[PDB]
Amino acid sequence: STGSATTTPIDSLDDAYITPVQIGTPAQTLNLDFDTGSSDLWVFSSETTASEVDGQTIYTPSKSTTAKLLSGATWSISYGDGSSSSGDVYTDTVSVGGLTVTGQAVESAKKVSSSFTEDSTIDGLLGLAFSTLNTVSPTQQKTFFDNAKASLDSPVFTADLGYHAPGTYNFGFIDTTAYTGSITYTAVSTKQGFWEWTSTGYAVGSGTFKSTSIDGIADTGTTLLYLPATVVSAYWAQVSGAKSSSSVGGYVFPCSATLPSFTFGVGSARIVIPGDYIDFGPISTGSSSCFGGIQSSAGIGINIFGDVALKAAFVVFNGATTPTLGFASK
Repeated sequence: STGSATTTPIDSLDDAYITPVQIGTPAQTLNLDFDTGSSDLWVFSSETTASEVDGQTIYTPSKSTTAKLLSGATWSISYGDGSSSSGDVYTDTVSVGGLTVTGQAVESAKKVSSSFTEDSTIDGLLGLAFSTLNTVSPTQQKTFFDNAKASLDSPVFTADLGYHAPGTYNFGFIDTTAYTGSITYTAVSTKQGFWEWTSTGYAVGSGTFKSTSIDGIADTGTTLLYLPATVVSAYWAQVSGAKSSSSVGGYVFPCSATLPSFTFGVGSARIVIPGDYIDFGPISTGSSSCFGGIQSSAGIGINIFGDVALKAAFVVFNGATTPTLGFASK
């Protein structure tokens, strides 16, 4: 089997991407944030505290003839941005782009933190990291990809995120029309439960490539590119007026600037992020200070190849017995 679903930016900045997901019988379609940095499929639901729902579409398990409460199971998750959610668990039928998994754990939110409430466009998350990170207790549950893998034509999914435009998540096949050149594969460590790999270096604009190993995670659920402070300083030093602002929380730059591109290495290959992809717009409405799309990871503990980086590539998440990642230009 295979599946193919379109993923759409939630706003004009590509702050996140939503993909429609069918849950239950008859289908209830929710727009979920596919997140290769976490491993829980959780949804706003009929059980979510009413004051914490503000425009989202909810899953109502009582209207699904295939929903079954997973007795005794609870979940609770916190994300790198400080947001969180928790609740109980059902199993139900879940389909993405024509690919169907029965008995998928659907984690029903009883509580969500304010940033989730405040974002009416995201009805939940669909985790695509490794199932060892799944938070369900006392019986850990598998991700949608893990459950589907055996049935897929090939044990892979691909992320093809658009810049200011829709893109595609495919399951079980590699669309050879969706990228240019060849796909360069690189080793993955699953020791932290992430799609963790080592970039071979970087370049700023037309500058010379610096060969240096940068360990990080391919995380569709993170908006920006978070890299070591040395790398980020080298980038922003090429933008007149750019500075790190403790009050804003990162590098800002004059909105009148033209940003240089940023290149990252994948083995001997190179992925070029155009400068425009690094512009996240005014820090507040009407400001002439703009927020940068490349930020320091120094306070995180891990480097994160988020959407800014991933949307410059066609990305293969290869879930073979030894997982690997593939990157191609497009």
